[PDB]
Amino acid sequence: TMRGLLVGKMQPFHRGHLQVIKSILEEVDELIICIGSAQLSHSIRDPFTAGERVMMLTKALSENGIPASRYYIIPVQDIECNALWVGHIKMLTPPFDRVYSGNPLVQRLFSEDGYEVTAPPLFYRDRYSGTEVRRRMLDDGDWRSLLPESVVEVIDEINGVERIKHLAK
Amino acid sequence: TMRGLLVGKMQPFHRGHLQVIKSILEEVDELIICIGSAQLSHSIRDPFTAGERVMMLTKALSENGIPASRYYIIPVQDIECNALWVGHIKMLTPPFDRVYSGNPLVQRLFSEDGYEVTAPPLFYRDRYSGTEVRRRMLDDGDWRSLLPESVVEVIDEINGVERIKHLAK
Amino acid sequence: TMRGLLVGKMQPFHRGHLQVIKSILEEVDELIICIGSAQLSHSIRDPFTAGERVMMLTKALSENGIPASRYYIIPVQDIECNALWVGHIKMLTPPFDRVYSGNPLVQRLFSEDGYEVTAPPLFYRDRYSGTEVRRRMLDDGDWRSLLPESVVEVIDEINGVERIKHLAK
Amino acid sequence: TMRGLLVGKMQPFHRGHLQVIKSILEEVDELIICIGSAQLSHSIRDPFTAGERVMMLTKALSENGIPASRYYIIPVQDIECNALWVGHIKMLTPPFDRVYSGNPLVQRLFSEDGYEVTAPPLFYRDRYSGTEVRRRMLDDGDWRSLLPESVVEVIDEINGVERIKHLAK
Amino acid sequence: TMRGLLVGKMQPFHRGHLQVIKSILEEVDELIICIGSAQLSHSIRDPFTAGERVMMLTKALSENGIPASRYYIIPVQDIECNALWVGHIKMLTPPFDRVYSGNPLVQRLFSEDGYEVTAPPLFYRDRYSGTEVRRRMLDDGDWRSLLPESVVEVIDEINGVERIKHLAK
Amino acid sequence: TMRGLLVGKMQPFHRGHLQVIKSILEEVDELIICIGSAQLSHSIRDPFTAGERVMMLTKALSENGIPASRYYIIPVQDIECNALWVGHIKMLTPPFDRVYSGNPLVQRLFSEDGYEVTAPPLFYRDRYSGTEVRRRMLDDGDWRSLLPESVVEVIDEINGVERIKHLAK
Ligand SMILES: NC(=O)c1ccc[n+]([C@@H]2O[C@H](COP(=O)([O-])OP(=O)(O)OC[C@H]3O[C@@H](n4cnc5c(N)ncnc54)[C@H](OP(=O)(O)O)[C@@H]3O)[C@@H](O)[C@H]2O)c1
Ligand SMILES: NC(=O)c1ccc[n+]([C@@H]2O[C@H](COP(=O)([O-])OP(=O)(O)OC[C@H]3O[C@@H](n4cnc5c(N)ncnc54)[C@H](OP(=O)(O)O)[C@@H]3O)[C@@H](O)[C@H]2O)c1
Ligand SMILES: NC(=O)c1ccc[n+]([C@@H]2O[C@H](COP(=O)([O-])OP(=O)(O)OC[C@H]3O[C@@H](n4cnc5c(N)ncnc54)[C@H](OP(=O)(O)O)[C@@H]3O)[C@@H](O)[C@H]2O)c1
Ligand SMILES: NC(=O)c1ccc[n+]([C@@H]2O[C@H](COP(=O)([O-])OP(=O)(O)OC[C@H]3O[C@@H](n4cnc5c(N)ncnc54)[C@H](OP(=O)(O)O)[C@@H]3O)[C@@H](O)[C@H]2O)c1
Ligand SMILES: NC(=O)c1ccc[n+]([C@@H]2O[C@H](COP(=O)([O-])OP(=O)(O)OC[C@H]3O[C@@H](n4cnc5c(N)ncnc54)[C@H](OP(=O)(O)O)[C@@H]3O)[C@@H](O)[C@H]2O)c1
Ligand SMILES: NC(=O)c1ccc[n+]([C@@H]2O[C@H](COP(=O)([O-])OP(=O)(O)OC[C@H]3O[C@@H](n4cnc5c(N)ncnc54)[C@H](OP(=O)(O)O)[C@@H]3O)[C@@H](O)[C@H]2O)c1
Repeated sequence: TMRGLLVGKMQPFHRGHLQVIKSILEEVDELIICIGSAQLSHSIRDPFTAGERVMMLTKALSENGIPASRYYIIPVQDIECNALWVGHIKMLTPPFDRVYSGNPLVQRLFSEDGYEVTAPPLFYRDRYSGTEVRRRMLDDGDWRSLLPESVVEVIDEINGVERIKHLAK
Repeated sequence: TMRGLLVGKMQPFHRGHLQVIKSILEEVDELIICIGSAQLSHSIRDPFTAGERVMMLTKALSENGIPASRYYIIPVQDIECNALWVGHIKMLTPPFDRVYSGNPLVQRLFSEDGYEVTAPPLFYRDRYSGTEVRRRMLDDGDWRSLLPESVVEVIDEINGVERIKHLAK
Repeated sequence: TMRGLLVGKMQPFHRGHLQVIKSILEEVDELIICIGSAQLSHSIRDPFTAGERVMMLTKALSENGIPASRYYIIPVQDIECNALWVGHIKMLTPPFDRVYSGNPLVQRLFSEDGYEVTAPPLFYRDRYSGTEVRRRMLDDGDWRSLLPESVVEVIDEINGVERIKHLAK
Repeated sequence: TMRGLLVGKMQPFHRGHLQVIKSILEEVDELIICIGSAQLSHSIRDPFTAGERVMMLTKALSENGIPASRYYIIPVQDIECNALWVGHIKMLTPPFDRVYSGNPLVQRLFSEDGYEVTAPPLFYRDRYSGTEVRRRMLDDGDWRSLLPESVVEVIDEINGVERIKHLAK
Repeated sequence: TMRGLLVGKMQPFHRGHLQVIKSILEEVDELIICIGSAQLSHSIRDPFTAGERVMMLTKALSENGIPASRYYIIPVQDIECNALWVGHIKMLTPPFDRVYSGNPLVQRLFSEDGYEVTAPPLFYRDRYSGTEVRRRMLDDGDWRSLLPESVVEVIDEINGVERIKHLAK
Repeated sequence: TMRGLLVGKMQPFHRGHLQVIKSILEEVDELIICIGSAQLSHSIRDPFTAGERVMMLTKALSENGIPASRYYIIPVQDIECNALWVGHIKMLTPPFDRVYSGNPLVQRLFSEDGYEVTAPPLFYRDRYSGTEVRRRMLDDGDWRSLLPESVVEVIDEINGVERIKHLAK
């Protein structure tokens, strides 16, 4: 069994993240999806809690027909020591074989620990990114179009737009 | 949507835990399953990591035909302040309505925070419990019979029996 | 018994803070006063320890004829998870009914937890603020005029001016 | 100004603690009263939160004719390093001169740091201990007689008896 | 360059520890010596601080003619997650090849991370151990005979005997 | 015995640091050398782990004819409370008499705790700084000339240049 790993803040989970996930699932048996910076919530850049993001991913991956047997969703708090972060991930996850990341630090930390590291198979443009999603939430743009409908439903239930607007005042 | 919550160490996940989960799913729409004491591993009482237990639950719940849309699996480290533990759970989980626990502390902490609390719908006997599973792993008893086959496969992959035997020497 | 809560760094406690406190005491029976960022000391923005600020508040509130039965003074360290901060405050304080804050994050965190939140009854201008107090301490301005005399006496005893001047070299 | 320091769990604050405090106030100008093991709540031995104990002390000291100018009340969480605990206390408190404790560890830690240390001036009777108070709360004995009435009122408001009884099931 | 690693509380450093270290230096180029449980001090089982033990080791290894080029002395605080402890050690130490330990948990943690692990080359009897050293310090036995003289000198300077006797009252 | 203390990030240890250390050793019997910000690694400003820097210092001091009896090397992680940092250092170090630092915060923290504080006896040339060393590692300049050869050997073994280059992409 070949297991990949992906790590991102996913503030919130959007269609781009999902496109990337589906591409990775073409080349691994199972994908471990880590929600990074799980300690951060209630800011403009990081509005949603770990739990809210777990909810987003769980609903979206189940809405899009990906069998439950092919993924794991794990929240991962940041830690002060970069030299321990890979060990931290490892403790919180199933065993894995390959890490997907475009980030130089994430790449180098995993490489130094002996893991195979590769760039994600797809890169999405800025206008589909979290920055754009959050800006549209703030400015009454079309944020819903950038998310799976299951994520929209989460954001509606948790009053996510109201939160981010209040925090920006 | 009515969401229940359950919390246990699940060292390891066994058939009893699963029986209880299925009973709860008769009376809630979705169940949030928290893996408690997620910081504890590599002892006789707590042999498996957070990640290994996430793997166990993920594989078992998917093996037994429970749709992914009906549950969430979340590791929860213990914390030094009992008065903060419910807040800690809340941050790490989707919103929920009702807590299932037989434990007086867990009950009282959740009750004081305004949640509905009830006992689990089923109680399994000691001979099906984690204590018995771990004893059988140590003593070459029939531990496999007490677990879903998907969990057995996890324990085989992570060399769980070898670990617990070494730790007991 | 109707209890309010206020939270601020109070670096140091000045006449503006006191004016606000007295206005709040017109509309609550008791006021819980939390010294925020209690972990921060010995910087230009945050010169004084938690203990020094406890001393400042204790002396000032006693000097100004407010009965001891009407307030509580509690140091509160910041924490990494915004989603837990209200729980953290709750553990450290008596039960309370209403929060007074002008800060959007503090407001939203408390409102999400179900508390009534309102702006402070008074807003003081910048020239009476901590920034101005600290600048005057550094530049040999009239910092004493901005503080209750009881706070001046604390600052003299702990060599606060000497400290901030050394730190700014 | 001569300042004493006292530290205790005060689970809960009882008439004994108050007798000792009054006795110390005959020998010092001001007393810093620290609530130790502030992180512990919701157990049989340590039922009450830091905030609940702050409330108990604040009410009791104000309702017994001790002027506010003569004391400070500070919650102090335990920490893993004994060699840092005096530094921890110091950060959280006004400057002080003398420590009152009968505990050999507390005495030695403070003595090593250069503080004068002395035993409490009074040893209260066996009836006034926290063990007895908590037993009576559990067994429907006369716990109220062992406490200042202001502390009784706190225990009523926070449902302290109901908590301890539930926890003991 | 072949580097070994050893880890122990060394409360205090005694002749037995030194005998073992010298035996290990027969089979490695350099030895990384970690002072475990570096957070623990001022108890009967763990009387000495991390710094005091660093001093003990530094002086003893220098007194006994072992060249400085052949060892490293590193204090290592315990951590709550066993699954991260090897990563923690790795961050704090030079790169190493082999671990020497008789402890089943230490062995298994390092073996799971891919290190070669072996028992120490020598086992000393109980009458030469830390337990015996500390008992003799308490009971006015011949503790000095169990230590290198350089360690005795550290213990005299830090008033170690006085400390342990006070703590035992 | 007169013991000095020095603290620095030493990212990496260079000929300047060694010049200063030798200069201090003219004025004290023994020098405690603390590696500050020990938690920081794998960034452009702080590339090396605590362990890698311990290795650098251990090798450099042993390869320059300083007797082992004259120094101690101790990693010190930063902590959130400035008011505890001196206590933190003290716990981790042998007893000391005098602190050498040009940093206003370090000076004031130690001075407040009653230590003698003095500036380092030498200020090394601009060429020997860590900023320059790291720039040269990145830009294929002559970084080796700025370091003791023993430190070069450490940087080669740990692939320090490859790390810093990858991190800068
Ligand atoms: N010491 C530690 O604790 C430590 C060390 C290393 C990393 N980490 C954590 O690891 C997590 C991941 O690190 P990261 O640097 O990747 O952070 P990140 O914030 O999750 O991602 C960085 C940026 O890349 C974007 N992105 C990701 N995949 C993309 C793709 N396939 N195509 C286009 N854009 C893409 C993200 O876009 P969106 O805005 O659309 O999401 C984001 O803007 C973080 O939570 C970080 O804190 C922690
Ligand atoms: N401050 C804090 O951090 C804090 C506060 C409260 C609770 N917690 C955590 O919350 C988690 C859960 O607490 P817990 O007391 O329930 O611990 P637990 O160790 O998960 O469960 C206690 C015992 O009950 C058994 N059990 C559970 N459900 C049962 C059922 N339906 N029928 C029969 N036996 C059953 C378990 O059996 P098995 O051996 O078969 O699993 C175990 O022996 C723990 O990880 C605990 O540490 C943390
Ligand atoms: N995750 C967490 O730990 C967390 C989350 C939320 C908040 N907090 C903490 O909560 C504390 C309070 O938050 P805060 O944002 O209010 O910080 P703050 O540092 O206390 O100050 C807010 C700003 O508003 C000013 N101010 C306050 N009341 C005023 C009034 N009535 N009129 C005019 N100006 C007024 C203060 O002035 P002065 O300079 O005169 O004081 C300061 O400049 C902080 O310590 C923060 O760190 C922590
Ligand atoms: N590293 C650390 O974090 C660290 C290090 C040292 C100490 N501490 C903390 O410091 C606190 C102080 O320790 P402690 O053991 O004294 O706390 P404690 O829980 O108050 O224990 C003292 C015991 O003696 C009793 N007592 C105290 N003063 C008395 C008097 N004058 N007459 C008669 N009986 C008296 C108390 O009775 P009652 O039951 O009636 O109260 C209690 O049973 C603890 O919270 C401890 O954890 C922490
Ligand atoms: N999660 C974590 O933080 C974690 C995980 C694993 C281990 N650790 C730490 O790692 C450290 C070392 O673990 P440990 O179990 O070896 O603890 P330890 O306290 O150093 O002692 C192990 C026992 O074996 C004895 N001993 C050691 N070497 C011996 C020899 N060659 N012959 C005879 N007796 C010998 C020691 O005797 P003496 O009394 O003479 O010293 C002690 O009684 C501890 O500080 C532990 O806390 C931490
Ligand atoms: N609360 C806390 O945790 C706390 C509080 C206070 C301090 N600290 C820690 O203490 C450490 C010490 O602070 P620091 O700013 O001095 O560290 P630092 O990173 O070594 O900064 C000193 C700067 O001055 C240079 N320098 C030092 N001594 C010199 C000399 N004799 N001649 C010429 N240049 C010299 C260094 O050069 P190079 O680049 O060549 O090294 C560096 O650029 C830090 O790690 C800090 O975080 C922590």
